[PDB]
Amino acid sequence: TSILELGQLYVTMGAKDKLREFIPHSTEYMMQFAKSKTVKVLKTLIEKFEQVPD
Repeated sequence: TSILELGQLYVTMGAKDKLREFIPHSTEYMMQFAKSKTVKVLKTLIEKFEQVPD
């Protein structure tokens, strides 16, 4: 909640080049609480950064 809301909380910001580097965090981080597939969270955040304007 204080980390996933960092990546989620910078989706409103919209600065792209780092948003490219947030999904590497949703790989790095999202798995450390549960090592099970984050490809749900991964994929959802992928579309979340892809739906970014332009």
